[PDB]
Amino acid sequence: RQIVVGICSMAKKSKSKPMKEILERISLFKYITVVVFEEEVILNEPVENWPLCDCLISFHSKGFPLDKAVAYAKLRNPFVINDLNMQYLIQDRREVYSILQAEGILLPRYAILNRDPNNPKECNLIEGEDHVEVNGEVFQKPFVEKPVSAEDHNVYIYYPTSAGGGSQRLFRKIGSRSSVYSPESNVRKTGSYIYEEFMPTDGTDVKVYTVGPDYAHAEARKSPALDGKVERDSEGKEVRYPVILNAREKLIAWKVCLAFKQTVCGFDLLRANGQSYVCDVNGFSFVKNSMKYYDDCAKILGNIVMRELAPQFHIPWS
Ligand SMILES: O=P(O)(O)O[C@H]1[C@@H](OP(=O)(O)O)[C@H](OP(=O)(O)O)[C@@H](OP(=O)(O)C(F)(F)P(=O)(O)O)[C@H](OP(=O)(O)O)[C@H]1OP(=O)(O)O
Ligand SMILES: Nc1ncnc2c1ncn2[C@@H]1O[C@H](COP(=O)(O)OP(=O)(O)NP(=O)(O)O)[C@@H](O)[C@H]1O
Ligand SMILES: [Mg+2]
Ligand SMILES: [Mg+2]
Ligand SMILES: [Mg+2]
Ligand SMILES: [Mg+2]
Ligand SMILES: [Mg+2]
Repeated sequence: RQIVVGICSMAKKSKSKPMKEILERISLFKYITVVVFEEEVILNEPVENWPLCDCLISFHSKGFPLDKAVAYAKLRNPFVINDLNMQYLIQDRREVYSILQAEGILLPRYAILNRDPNNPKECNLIEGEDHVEVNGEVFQKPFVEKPVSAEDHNVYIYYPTSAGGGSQRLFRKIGSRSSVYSPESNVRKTGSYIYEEFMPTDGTDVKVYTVGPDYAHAEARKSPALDGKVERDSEGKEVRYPVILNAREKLIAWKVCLAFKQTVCGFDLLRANGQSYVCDVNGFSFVKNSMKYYDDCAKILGNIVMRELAPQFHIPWS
């Protein structure tokens, strides 16, 4: 028989152009059959009725029932490319940062402000006009305020008085805009946040995309922290700039991939002060609109599957 690679995600991801491009290429492997789980099945059918697979590629995004995916993996015991239990942790920036620190990965100096919602004024925050103190730790402006939920993209940057004060409010992009200036200079007073030092870059973010620990594609985009105007090409796509990772950065990618147990893993680097700092780990993400990436990513994933499962199946492989 064929080795079955099962794809288990929300339809917005399963049916995305990058996913379809990569699955068509994985299907070219002679002994691999791809099965994409229907969203109606994922949401509405018990996991005992989900299709069988030998290798499971499954990842959380908004609205995905991760509990069911975990239960499926437990029931069927496939080879899992992206660890499902770790995807609970990736949803919490506190957990992400904890893992990065444990791996000796450079990240912005940060502090966690946990607020009890039934008692929002009893947390360890002191605010001045040009700084905050969080659990005693001082962050001079500029500083960054991130919701503890990694799925909440309402990240705020607070500007110093010397720069005219106010804040930059980021959000999941809406057409031409990724952020907007606000005259508000005071921090949010409900919710839990990470406060972190603002890392001075050249105005670009480096977005890194792993396919296993020994392959990483990187590209740069304009930082939303800049003015918030999205640069789009003639085709409506956000403008990307070329990046080659240095030796330190390839090691970061190796570490992130393995630490989060996410074969396919997106994360963000800030090139600042002669170093590279990780500020976000997103988990499963494909590069968009690169044919070379689609070719490479499919080859690596197919090869991983064959290396793992060819012997069980009595299939020749090197
Ligand atoms: O799951 P991913 O494929 O990683 O997609 C994540 C990002 O990708 P990346 O984080 O930049 O690599 C998408 O932005 P790009 O397509 O990269 O611009 C997002 O694409 P969008 O910003 O919609 C778009 F396609 F770029 P536009 O329609 O503005 O051209 C995608 O956001 P949506 O939710 O709105 O689809 C996001 O997913 P999520 O919001 O679930 O985090
Ligand atoms: N400490 C920091 N110093 C400077 N810029 C920062 C810092 N943290 C975040 N940023 C900027 O703010 C952007 C958004 O922060 P990030 O932590 O990636 O948020 P997110 O909501 O997880 N976005 P996404 O990549 O879509 O999941 C980054 O891409 C940087 O441009
Ligand atoms: Mg095939
Ligand atoms: Mg995601
Ligand atoms: Mg969108
Ligand atoms: Mg990010
Ligand atoms: Mg993120």
